[PDB]
Amino acid sequence: SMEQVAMELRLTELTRLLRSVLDQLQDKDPARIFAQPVSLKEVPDYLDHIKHPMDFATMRKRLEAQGYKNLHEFEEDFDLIIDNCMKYNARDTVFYRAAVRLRDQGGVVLRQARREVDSIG
Repeated sequence: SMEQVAMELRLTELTRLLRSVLDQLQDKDPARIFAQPVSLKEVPDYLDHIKHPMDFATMRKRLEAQGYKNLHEFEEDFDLIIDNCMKYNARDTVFYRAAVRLRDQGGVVLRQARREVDSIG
């Protein structure tokens, strides 16, 4: 149908905007701490601690399959990155501190993303 096409064009354009958001958030991680999945070879107990692991490569795979329907879904995954790290790692660690800085800096990007998503529809 023509409606299915219009809906698909909307999803494609959301995917475009989320790709730019993802790039901007990942620039706030210049140490690449959050770039890839926590290795279960190197942290064999990880899944005993963290039930829903997340990282920027995993988000990018979902995004490119157009697997984010709305901004809320994308934000859920970004918050997982931060929240997983802040539980597994202690406050005095470079990991925890990276997550705090990513959260604080990402907030700004996500605030305007939400306005754009609502604005463009």
